[PDB]
Amino acid sequence: MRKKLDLKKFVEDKNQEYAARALGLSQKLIEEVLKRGLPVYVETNKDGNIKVYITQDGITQPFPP
Repeated sequence: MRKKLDLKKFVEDKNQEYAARALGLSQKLIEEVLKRGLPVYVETNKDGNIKVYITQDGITQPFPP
């Protein structure tokens, strides 16, 4: 939702654990987005639940695994 950010900077807060803790995806996947620097978005709700509107295959899917 227009909320895009350098996932690297987000991970840099602690590591991939925090980024994977706040977001909804595996670590390896986080690598895919982090190392490859793909267009990743995160739309938080309130209590902490957030979606990951990432850009791959030509679609913005909110990593809901």
